[PDB]
Amino acid sequence: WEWNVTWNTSNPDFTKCFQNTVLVWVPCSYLWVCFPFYFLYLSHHDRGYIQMTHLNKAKTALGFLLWIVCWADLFYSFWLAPVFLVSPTLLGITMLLATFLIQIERRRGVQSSGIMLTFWLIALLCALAILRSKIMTAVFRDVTFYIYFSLVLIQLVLSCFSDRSPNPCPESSASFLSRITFWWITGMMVQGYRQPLESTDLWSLNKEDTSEQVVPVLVKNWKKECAKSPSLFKVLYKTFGPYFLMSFLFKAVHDLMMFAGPEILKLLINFVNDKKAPEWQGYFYTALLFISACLQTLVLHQYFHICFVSGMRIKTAVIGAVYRKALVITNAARKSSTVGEIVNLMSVDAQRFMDLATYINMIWSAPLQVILALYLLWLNLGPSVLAGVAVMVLMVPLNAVMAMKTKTYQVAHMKSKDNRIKLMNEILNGIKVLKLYAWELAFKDKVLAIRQEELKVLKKSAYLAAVGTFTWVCTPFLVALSTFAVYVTVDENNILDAQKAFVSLALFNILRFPLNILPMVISSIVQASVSLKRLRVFLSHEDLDPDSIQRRPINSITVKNATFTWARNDPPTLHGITFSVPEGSLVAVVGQVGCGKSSLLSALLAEMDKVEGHVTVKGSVAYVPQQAWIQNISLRENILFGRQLQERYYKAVVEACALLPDLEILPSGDRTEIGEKGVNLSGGQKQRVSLARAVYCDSDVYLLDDPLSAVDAHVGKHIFENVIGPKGLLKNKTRLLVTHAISYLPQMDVIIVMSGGKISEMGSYQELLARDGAFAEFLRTYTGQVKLSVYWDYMKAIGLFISFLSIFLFLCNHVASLVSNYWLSLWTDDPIVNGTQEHTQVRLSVYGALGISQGITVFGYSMAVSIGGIFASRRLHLDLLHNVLRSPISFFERTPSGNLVNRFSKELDTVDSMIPQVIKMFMGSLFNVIGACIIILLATPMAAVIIPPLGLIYFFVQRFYVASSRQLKRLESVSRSPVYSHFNETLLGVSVIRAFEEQERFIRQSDLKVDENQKAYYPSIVANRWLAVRLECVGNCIVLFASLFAVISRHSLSAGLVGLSVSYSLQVTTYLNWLVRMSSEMETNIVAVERLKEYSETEKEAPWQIQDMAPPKDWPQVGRVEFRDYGLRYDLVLKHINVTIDGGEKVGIVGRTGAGKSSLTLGLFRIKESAEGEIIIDDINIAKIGLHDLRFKITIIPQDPVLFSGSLRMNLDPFSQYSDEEVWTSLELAHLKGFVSALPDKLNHECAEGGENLSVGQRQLVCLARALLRKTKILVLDEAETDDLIQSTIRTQFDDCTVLTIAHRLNTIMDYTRVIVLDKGEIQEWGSPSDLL
Ligand SMILES: CC[C@]1(O)C[C@@H]2CN(CCc3c([nH]c4ccccc34)[C@@](C(=O)OC)(c3cc4c(cc3OC)N(C=O)[C@H]3[C@@](O)(C(=O)OC)[C@H](OC(C)=O)[C@]5(CC)C=CCN6CC[C@]43[C@@H]65)C2)C1
Ligand SMILES: CC[C@]1(O)C[C@@H]2CN(CCc3c([nH]c4ccccc34)[C@@](C(=O)OC)(c3cc4c(cc3OC)N(C=O)[C@H]3[C@@](O)(C(=O)OC)[C@H](OC(C)=O)[C@]5(CC)C=CCN6CC[C@]43[C@@H]65)C2)C1
Ligand SMILES: N[C@@H](CCC(=O)N[C@@H](CS)C(=O)NCC(=O)O)C(=O)O
Repeated sequence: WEWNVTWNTSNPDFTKCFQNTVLVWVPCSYLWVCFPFYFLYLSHHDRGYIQMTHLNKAKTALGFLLWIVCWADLFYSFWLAPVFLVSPTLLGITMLLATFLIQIERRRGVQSSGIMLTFWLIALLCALAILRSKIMTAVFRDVTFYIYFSLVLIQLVLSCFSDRSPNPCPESSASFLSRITFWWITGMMVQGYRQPLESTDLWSLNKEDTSEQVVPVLVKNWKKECAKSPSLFKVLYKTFGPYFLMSFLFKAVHDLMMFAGPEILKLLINFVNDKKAPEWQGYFYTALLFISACLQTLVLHQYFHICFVSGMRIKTAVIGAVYRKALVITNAARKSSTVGEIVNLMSVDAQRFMDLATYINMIWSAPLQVILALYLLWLNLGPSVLAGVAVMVLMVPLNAVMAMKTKTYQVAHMKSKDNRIKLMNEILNGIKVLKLYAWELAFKDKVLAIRQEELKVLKKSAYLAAVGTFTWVCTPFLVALSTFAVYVTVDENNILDAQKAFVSLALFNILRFPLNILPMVISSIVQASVSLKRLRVFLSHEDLDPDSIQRRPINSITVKNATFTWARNDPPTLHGITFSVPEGSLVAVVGQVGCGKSSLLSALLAEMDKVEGHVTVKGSVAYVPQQAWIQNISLRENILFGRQLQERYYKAVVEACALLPDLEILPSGDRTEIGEKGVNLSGGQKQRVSLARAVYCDSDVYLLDDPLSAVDAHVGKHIFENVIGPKGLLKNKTRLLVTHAISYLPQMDVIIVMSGGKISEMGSYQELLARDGAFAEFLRTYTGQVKLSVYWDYMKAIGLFISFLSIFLFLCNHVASLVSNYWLSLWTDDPIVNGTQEHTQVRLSVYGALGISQGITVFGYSMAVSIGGIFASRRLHLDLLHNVLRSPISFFERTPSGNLVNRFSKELDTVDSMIPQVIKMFMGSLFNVIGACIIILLATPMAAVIIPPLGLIYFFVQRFYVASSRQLKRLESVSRSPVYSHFNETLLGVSVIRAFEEQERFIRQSDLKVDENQKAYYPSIVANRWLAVRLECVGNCIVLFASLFAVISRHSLSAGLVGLSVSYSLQVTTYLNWLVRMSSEMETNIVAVERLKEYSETEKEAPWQIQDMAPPKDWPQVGRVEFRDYGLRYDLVLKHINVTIDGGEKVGIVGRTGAGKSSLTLGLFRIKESAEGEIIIDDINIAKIGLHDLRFKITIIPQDPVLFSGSLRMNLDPFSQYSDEEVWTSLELAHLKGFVSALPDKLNHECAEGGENLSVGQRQLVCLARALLRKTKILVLDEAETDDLIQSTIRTQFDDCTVLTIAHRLNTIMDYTRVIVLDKGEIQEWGSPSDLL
């Protein structure tokens, strides 16, 4: 090895000894170090054995022949040089290891072998180098090498094809090349462009990615850890750590390869410096740069794939284990953890684990990258690098402090947003009463105040985000300027050549990311630490005793000397209970409140903690809980409960529970979506469903914990007759019922009466009555791409001046960056005379000036984008609120309240906290690309020939990525919510699930939902990897072309220009993809703006204030109402209405369901526009008057009074227009002075959502107080205990005012003269009740 023939000569030939030693030791050596390690994977991971195919044999036969040929050399050598013995033997032996390896790979079922392929690629390159040398030298030993090379080439070609296998995910069947360069998802991207993607188009999860695979492994490892009485981290890295080990390896390789880049750039700069260097050296350097960049791309995205897959495995396993634990944990643990905390364990903790696994390897990669970059910068610049290190040491803690303060601001913003969302939910749930009361402006002002607090904290967060963008963008320049200034100023002979400038710039750009992610990674580790503590606490919770009850398959229920607890430390709730319930007997638990009736049924289900005794419940148990648990599935599936539908049995169960009227009122019948999310049901209906579900399940033992609490007396008696009674559906079933109603007690076979959780003289009804003891005492007790129009809409919401100022500032920022780097290039070209550079302080001053301009302009554009985002969020929230409050009631009835809430929640978030940062990221990911391309084209104009082709590539790739990514993302977005929702359901009805033994069915359902979520999430991240690989190699193909054109025209190019072009190309690589990912984020984020502005063109209500035809104060002077040919369409509910209500004349409206009674009040308040009608109050038409005016001059007491959160005074007078004396007088006149004076907060009593603290009677009297305080001449009443009080109060002082009354009860309407009867909208009778009869 000497430099004359290998590097100095125009023919780069390797020496003969080098050829025969190192070029042969490289490939053989690769297989020798990998072979042992590869058994780990081959053994731990198995997939069967592949059959005998021609391909596998072809490879094995060529491996045999190749070994022979290599040993044939040893034979000829045996037939002087020491290398002519060891090298052929070694090659033969490693070849024998290669053929054995494909053999064992066949045995272990691997279709594509990364090792064999790479190994053959390295062998091929080594053979190619020797081949070229041997063909340039020119029989004896050469022909053996030609045979070796041809066989190696054919072996390499064979190794690319995938062998036979031993809507699935194509990742498995994918070849090694298809796996490293993600190609099995190309079909998904093309399909997503051509057709919309649905959940039916998504591939089935990998068998190792499925919940049924990952969750049991974690559960087993947790069981092992808990048996060794517990570290959840130990379990986590014992279960997923093995798989994550490869990411660590890939992470290291990427770090080394990414530092190779600046070294090769240094070599290229040195090559351009000397004009006597052979050109092949420059082509070798650019090939090395291209190869290292492409390798770094591959290993990096393989590392990312491993990290993301491991994060999935962790999230799925954690979710499954949490679900199973919740299915097994005891009542004390559930009481400790509430409900939202457990769902938080299922959502935020598992998501934190996944997001952490994405970047946790940085906790070591970032320090190692920093150390390596600092050492290379030292090698370049001496001790002058300490200035840049000092700048970094200043900036990184600054970034951490700003991140902590941003977290504080986000906590405050979340609190204020939750307040706003609560207020908006109460506004939407009660918008009818708001519009009827003309209260839209007051609640608008309330929401605006909450949003003002939210916008203040958002503005502070925006200031912080702008400073953070400034620091992140301008820290590389600060480091470069500090190190360059110190370098040139400490020593006059410190020459700043291109080698010491642009290589150092590349090193600073390498340093930029790790420094910025290290604080974030440490914060993520701390958050994952607290989340891991929460998960470990939940998974260490006490498990319920499964055998607490004997659960004997088919004296039916046996309890002897059994005492139960609700907690180990807590005293017993049921002391010394004994009773035997025979098969097919009706037993009623009897007691007072807090006696221990429900505790008995909980104890029979192994929900109580049994401190002593023996319970032997025989056969299946159907539990009807006191608090009805309703699944969000349809009512039919609620009753079925995952059971085969039997039409006769179902249709016998539904009416026996008297569920037929409930089915009739509900829109879709039994297919209606009952539950919290769907249609809400009354308590009695929920008890009916629960009882119907229990009856359909057809158990032998029934535990009915007060099934008839909320059903009415007639409905309850009917239910008992057809279901629970001896002549009902459950005649032969053992029914244990908890009741406090005597009506059905004589029909009960056995009455278990207890007191204070103790058995107290149980027996039959007649015998217990005869005994005259405790029972007698008890009885005596009583699509396409988002349009540019919405981008322009967001730009206008920001403000055209702010948006265009930010665009100008960003353009100035990158112009300054480009000019600063060009100035550095000119600086590096400064000649050396007398050992120094003449122009240093001028160059340094201009570099610093350009950097200061860049910094102030970066701060400027970050400020402009951040502030414009605040402005846009304010404008969009105001417009959305105004449009919502102006839209008619029909709009709220039509549109589900879910999407209306999803406009003020999430969508505002996307607009205010996400869109500005995505805009900032896109601007950079775009102008970094533009500046790099401009620099490359200006330095090497010929590089314009590769801009079109690669650009075309970019186009197509971007297209497919975008056209699929959003779809995948939206699929992911629709899959995450059900899982937690399901968990919530499982947390609410865990007692029901345990009693019905449906734990496995719900575990499978949770596995399904998670698997659907992961089936949406996996294609998304693999899409990210696909886009990256393609466009990063595209950017790396440019790096190649930029360096190649630099070496082609090196004689007319300076070293500074070459270094500049190559450095800028090195980074355009890390951005062409981020440019697309950010374009996709823009497309998927601007839709939020589109959904915010969608109620802007819908039909709105008539103007609230006309101000041209406004009425005079006291417009209803007497309140003379006249319906002149009124017609209202909800075809016409109201028709031919010609009635006249005189001023101060009491008038009521009677009619059956389906008449226009209520719709008539909607006519008075103009809720629905008059299809044909001229309602006139006194001498003024209603339709001409603005809405607010009439809504203020007419008052209405609706069916269910809606009390809004806040003080009582804000309920009575939201505008605070009426004085305190008027409020006090009205409250006293409303029979409420005694109660209202009782609250410690006086008039400022904080009533919760809907006035839950207040009683129904009180809320009704508060609504009456509102109407009384209004002091208007026209009042409407909507009637459904306190009825005597509200009726007397409406009859007390409102005799002066004209009162319309719609009552479903004839008793009250009889008092009012002039009754109007509505048959089907027509006026059936118009006269006084005396003329009625
Ligand atoms: C409110 C502060 C905030 O939270 C910080 C910051 C940005 N957040 C929004 C959240 C977010 C981040 N990534 C995302 C990718 C897609 C969608 C959202 C995000 C990011 C993150 O990873 O969070 C975990 C992040 C971003 C960049 C970043 C380092 C960084 O995390 C340490 N880089 C600086 O170090 C920039 C970058 O150019 C770089 O590193 O250049 C050397 C980076 O490109 C590469 C090759 O990585 C990237 C990535 C999108 C590409 C385009 C240009 N832009 C500029 C910023 C940068 C980014 C968190 C907001
Ligand atoms: C694959 C799709 C996508 O890439 C995922 C997801 C969103 N992306 C858009 C890219 C993006 C992200 N951040 C940004 C910040 C500015 C500009 C762009 C982005 C984010 C990211 O940082 O990527 C690296 C991200 C976002 C949120 C997120 C977790 C998350 O990534 C870990 N949340 C969970 O923590 C949400 C959040 O509300 C929350 O805490 O919810 C309980 C979160 O609030 C906090 C305190 O963090 C935040 C952050 C801005 C606040 C406002 C409301 N929104 C809702 C989503 C959330 C975010 C990437 C699209
Ligand atoms: N050079 C960086 C590259 C990491 C990188 O690409 N940056 C972020 C993006 S901010 C990332 O990890 N991307 C993951 C993704 O594709 O979501 C390293 O040291 O790994």
